[PDB]
Amino acid sequence: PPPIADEPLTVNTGIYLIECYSLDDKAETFKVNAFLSLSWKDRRLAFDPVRSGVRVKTYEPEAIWIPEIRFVNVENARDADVVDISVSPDGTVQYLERFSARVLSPLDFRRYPFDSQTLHIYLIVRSVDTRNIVLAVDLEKVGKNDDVFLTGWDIESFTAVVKPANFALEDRLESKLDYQLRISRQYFSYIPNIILPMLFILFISWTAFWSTSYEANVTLVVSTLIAHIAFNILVETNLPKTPYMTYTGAIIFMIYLFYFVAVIEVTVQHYLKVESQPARAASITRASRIAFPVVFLLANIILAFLFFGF
Amino acid sequence: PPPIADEPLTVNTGIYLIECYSLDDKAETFKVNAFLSLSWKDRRLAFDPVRSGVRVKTYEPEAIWIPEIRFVNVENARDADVVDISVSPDGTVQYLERFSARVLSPLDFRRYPFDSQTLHIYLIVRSVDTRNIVLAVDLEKVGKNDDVFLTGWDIESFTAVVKPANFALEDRLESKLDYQLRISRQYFSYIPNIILPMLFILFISWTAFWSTSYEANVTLVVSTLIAHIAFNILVETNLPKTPYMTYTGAIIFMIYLFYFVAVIEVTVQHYLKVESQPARAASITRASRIAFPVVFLLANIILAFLFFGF
Amino acid sequence: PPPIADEPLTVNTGIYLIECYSLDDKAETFKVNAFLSLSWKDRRLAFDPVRSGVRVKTYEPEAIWIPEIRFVNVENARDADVVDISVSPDGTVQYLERFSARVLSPLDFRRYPFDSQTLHIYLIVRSVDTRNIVLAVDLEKVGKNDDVFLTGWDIESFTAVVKPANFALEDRLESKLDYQLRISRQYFSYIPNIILPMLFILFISWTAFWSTSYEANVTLVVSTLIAHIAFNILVETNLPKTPYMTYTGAIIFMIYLFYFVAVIEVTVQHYLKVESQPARAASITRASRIAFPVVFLLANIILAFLFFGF
Amino acid sequence: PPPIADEPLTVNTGIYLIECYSLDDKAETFKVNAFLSLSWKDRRLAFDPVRSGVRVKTYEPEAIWIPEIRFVNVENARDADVVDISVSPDGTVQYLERFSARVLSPLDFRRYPFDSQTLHIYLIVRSVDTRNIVLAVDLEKVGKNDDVFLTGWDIESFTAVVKPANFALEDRLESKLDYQLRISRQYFSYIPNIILPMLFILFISWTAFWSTSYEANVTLVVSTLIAHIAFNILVETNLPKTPYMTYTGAIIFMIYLFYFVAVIEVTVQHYLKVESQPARAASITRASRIAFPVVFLLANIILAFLFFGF
Amino acid sequence: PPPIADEPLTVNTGIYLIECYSLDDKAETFKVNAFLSLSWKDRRLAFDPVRSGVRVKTYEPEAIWIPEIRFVNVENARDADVVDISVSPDGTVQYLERFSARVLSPLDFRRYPFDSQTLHIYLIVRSVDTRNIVLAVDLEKVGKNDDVFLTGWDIESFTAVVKPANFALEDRLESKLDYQLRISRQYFSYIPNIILPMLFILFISWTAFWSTSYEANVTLVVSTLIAHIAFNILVETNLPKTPYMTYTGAIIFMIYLFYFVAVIEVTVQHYLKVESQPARAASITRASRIAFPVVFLLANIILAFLFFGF
Repeated sequence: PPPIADEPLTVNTGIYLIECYSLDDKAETFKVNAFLSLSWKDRRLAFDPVRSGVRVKTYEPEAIWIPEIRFVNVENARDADVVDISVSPDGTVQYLERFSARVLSPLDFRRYPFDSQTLHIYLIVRSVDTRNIVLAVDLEKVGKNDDVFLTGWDIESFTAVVKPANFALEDRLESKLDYQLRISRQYFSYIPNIILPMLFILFISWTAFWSTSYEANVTLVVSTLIAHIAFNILVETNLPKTPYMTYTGAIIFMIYLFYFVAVIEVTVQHYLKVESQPARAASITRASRIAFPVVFLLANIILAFLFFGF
Repeated sequence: PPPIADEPLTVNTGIYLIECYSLDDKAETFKVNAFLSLSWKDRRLAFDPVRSGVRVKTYEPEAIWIPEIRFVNVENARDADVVDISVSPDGTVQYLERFSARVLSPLDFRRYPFDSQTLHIYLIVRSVDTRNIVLAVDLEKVGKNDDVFLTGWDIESFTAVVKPANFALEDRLESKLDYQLRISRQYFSYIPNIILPMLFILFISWTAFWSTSYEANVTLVVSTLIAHIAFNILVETNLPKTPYMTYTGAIIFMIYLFYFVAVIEVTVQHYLKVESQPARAASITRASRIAFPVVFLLANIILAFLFFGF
Repeated sequence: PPPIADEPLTVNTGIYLIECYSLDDKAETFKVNAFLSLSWKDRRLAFDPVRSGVRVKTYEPEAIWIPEIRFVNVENARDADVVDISVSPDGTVQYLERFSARVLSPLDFRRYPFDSQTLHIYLIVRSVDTRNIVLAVDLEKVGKNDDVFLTGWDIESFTAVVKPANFALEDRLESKLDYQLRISRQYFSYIPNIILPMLFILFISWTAFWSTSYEANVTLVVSTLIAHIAFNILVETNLPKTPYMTYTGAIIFMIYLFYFVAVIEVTVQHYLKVESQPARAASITRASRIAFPVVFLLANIILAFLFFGF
Repeated sequence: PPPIADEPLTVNTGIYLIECYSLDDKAETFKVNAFLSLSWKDRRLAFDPVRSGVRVKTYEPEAIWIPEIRFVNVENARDADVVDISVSPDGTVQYLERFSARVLSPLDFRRYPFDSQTLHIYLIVRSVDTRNIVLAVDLEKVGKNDDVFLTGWDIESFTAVVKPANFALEDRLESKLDYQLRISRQYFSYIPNIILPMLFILFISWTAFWSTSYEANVTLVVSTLIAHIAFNILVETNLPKTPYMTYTGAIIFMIYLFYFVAVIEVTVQHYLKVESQPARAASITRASRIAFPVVFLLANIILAFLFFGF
Repeated sequence: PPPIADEPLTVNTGIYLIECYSLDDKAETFKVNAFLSLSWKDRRLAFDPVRSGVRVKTYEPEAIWIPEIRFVNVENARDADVVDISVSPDGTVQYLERFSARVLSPLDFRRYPFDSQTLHIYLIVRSVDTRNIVLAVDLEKVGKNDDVFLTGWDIESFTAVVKPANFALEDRLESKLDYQLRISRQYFSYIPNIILPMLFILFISWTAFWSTSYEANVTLVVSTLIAHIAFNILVETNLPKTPYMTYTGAIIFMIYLFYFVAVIEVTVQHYLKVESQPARAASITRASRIAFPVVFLLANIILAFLFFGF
């Protein structure tokens, strides 16, 4: 039984995150638990403050007409429990539920360990005989407890784009709002646990430039090549199959090359030292010790700049 | 209370994907969240436009007769929430729910990293005293937001096969529709992460054709053989037990052979160099360096052609 | 309100699988989604075909007495949605639900990669003042779509044991039916992915019978011993802790022995070649090259026969 | 509306396991699915056998007063479906539900691979104006189908401790019953898969007592030390963080010592053989070959006895 | 229908844990199952003890006004079942539910294997026309069975902060209570399983200070470096991505350095022993054997003190 009116019924929205959690990098989802604030005028139930009852009248949801606000990007329907409906004399309604959804918002892994993200909760509403348009009220959208968790991320700001998006979808017009949760990753645990060890074993790897024993040089270079696949797989595991190239994706693949030519060199510093001309072998081996740790530190700047600097 | 009529009641369908996600290669499933559009004529509730009310009349689902449309290939029942029922004067109904199912459609891993797929949502409807036949209406089936995700895949087109399939199943006739979602995989992340490294360690492996030390030649060939099991298992892990042979399945097994004979050669370039006739050893070792990287590049064409070229 | 009668009320059953899936080897379960067909005579609602209505009368489940059929081997209760109840004039009821359960049926991993299985869905019904006995009607039990999936298995035949099992259980008699789903595994992907590689690395392993360098002989035999634990664990992982011995369980343990004595030999072809009598060392080493690949191929027949041949 | 009476209302209980499953070692839980039998006298509904109806009268649960029996050790509430309520003339009620809970009972991993366990389902009932006391009736508690699964365990006996435990808890008295499920583990698959291989690689490890090449002696002893961490982690993984010491916990740590001194010896059988006095080196190396496999077999008895023998 | 009164309605709370379990370190959650005790005065239902009925009157929840107590830090809504409502003559209510939630409380991994924690359950209540304030009653909050499990932790004490926290949140005042569960970890299983083995392989690692063979010195130092990544990953796995530095996080990274310079030394005790001046090589090698095991034991004190001592 919708509210008879002369024009577009405006419904004022507002979210208040109470709990964030389980941001699943692989899945590209996260779980929220917040307040939802709705508010419209339905003069059909204005009420003679003096003639009866008191200041405001409480209603069971079954009694009044209430606008269906569905979330757009959600897995299964949202999971809500109604907190208070309060009707004011002029015919103004004050709705308040407490929901918990798992929301589906893409991420940009282009700077993976150093990335920043911007999550979206959507909210549309479908119209009938009267057009409905949503809109943000900011005192009910300061939504964010001073206790919002989200392990592994720093939460920067929850806000909404005031102007809504009004498609026509299936011979009826809908109205959509944008709620943005801005977060940056907490990279750090990434250093002592992935970054440094990935370098350490790369340095060791090419300690075999101050060595002459092919045996201890393949035992050296190959054993590290393995420990680095150990890392490649570890990282390529808590990460989805992007169709672009990650930052940690490149410097992990670049490092596959500094193993290939490393193994080239040690193999050539050999079919050149069995060939009776070590004049050259321990001439190449000498350059390696310099061209390697430079071309690395040099390409890492090229790569680093390519991603963040640009 | 079904709609008394002279013939087969036709119910016009239409899906509109709003959200795709969680295509589980192992499981052979995916999760959809879309609009469902139904529409039939039930003259039993034609309504005297002028004598009362307005243009259309809204009903609660409890009030009218509504056709049960069940999905065929789904795990547990579909998970729906009703959006609007609108009855037009002639006795025409306009149904619209918003469901979320996890659908079960097979995939063809024959070209695994370079495969294309075609997912199915099915929709049957069981008849009673009057036969029901379904059918697609295409303005309600343009179903696909310009935001449909599906990580790891490019979505090519959502459509339906207009003619339905009319079995008789259990002393009553049913009618089935085919909705097709065409996708191709985003192979790429497969290259820097699986393909190239699988080659790199294969090349290194047979660097021991320019080497004479059995010790550094088994330390060479065997350590790579291991790093390749590391890859075999990684890949054979995000993939179900097909009864056919994958593409990546072959070139991963072919590569097991280029390790076996590699280890054969180095073992024969030895019980032939301890046997006082290295005339032959460093005669075989010489061919290897050519027959190997050719027979590979050559069989890879044979294999590649066998799968895609045919 | 049960159906007053002179004798055992017979209820005719029939299952029709629509979807099979998620056979969990570890868990020993699988998920089905089928039709359930019930049918009994309840003369209490015979109906004067001519005096009113039509051929058959449809009822809401709340209206009639319906027999509770529970599944015996299920995790939580079954998950059903009712499709049509049709009462015929003589007082005959025609029930039809569509359920989805996850069923719990043991498997026999005695021939693991080459096993055949026989799954069970059970169905009992508890009696009250009148005894209930179930029984199979085969036109409603041809249950199996021509599209039944079950990744990794070939489905051989769905059927039911016509005679039911009538216990007395808790001062009331119950009646149980046996529905059998016969499947054999699709072994294959097991070959290029587990079987062959397990052999390959075993052959390589004992390439060190044509080698004299303890160092390259321990680097040889030990590195493969490792790659085989890689396989042992991979396999012992998608498999439950049977109290019997798997086929792949034996030939994976037998192969642990052909590594132990391999390492024995190479260690004895040494404290016998440092002991100034290689007359014997390269006398033992010679036999190895024959006794090994024979005792293997020979025990594999003994083992293979022991399991399948018997 | 409780049953007015002169004294403690006695409610006769009885469980009948129908399905056991998913005993989660890590979690310390298991999932049951059984019958629950309640039975009390509520004279308030004695009923004149002759004056009306028949032998017994069936009731919907809404109609009579029924005692709330809650399980004590359960995760979320139990999950029940009511099977039959039967009231006898004297005013005796016969309740029967079929529930499925996941129960939380500790285990004793002190003999891990050879342990025996004793699971508990608890059952309390809270009193009001009349005291309630529970108690076991054994014909309704022979609860255990001849088909109870529980993969990996042998089920020894389901029983109940007849005397209940009557606390006063929160200004009201409660009554608690003990149902005991006695199981012992099926150790076996533990042998071919963990125990033997853990020994095999330990023997190999100290094959380097009949060897002189430090290189092949560190390649020998260290490569096995690794394969044993492979096992340590595998086992320490399907097991919770006990604050006591497991059996398999000790003999897995003892074995870490027979690697440490192994590596000590081979390192001392070297800074004593480069030290121009091998008189001693191949004097120590000789003892090792005996003190090792004895001190092992000897401590294993000490340890084995310490755990089981005591 | 709230209780008309002159002032802030006080509602007396009290929790009684019955079951603790599934403290998920990674997730930062735990699962509780306890009693909830509420109690307020609602004179509106005072009752003439003598004129009718008895001492106290039992009510169904539908009948009286009951205050909604929601938990603040919970995933989805709490999961409750009502145990008894008892109204006393003065108009005093006695509520008692039994709930099960999974609670979300942060942890402090700063001393990881030796940490102590303090979990929180929160409880707010929203006011309407009359202000509500909560408060703890301690005879109903002795909440903790003498059987509370929580595998892996010692439970120290369950208590509540008597003074509540009274925000104004969304044009209405709320009142919040603090329930604290104090636990310390059971570190131990951490020693035989992680700590000791991490040291053992570190000692072995630098056994190559009494060795001269680069080959057996890289085979020595590198093979252990690997076994330590085995441990790094094992530990970094049952632990969330803290933005601070764990204790076990440091001494696991410090140990990465005692591998780096270890590998430095052995590589320099070589390009100094091939350069014809071993005067220095076996001069450095000599210091190593002392500076290493001292700088370790020394920094471990610095680190240990830094974390616990401060």
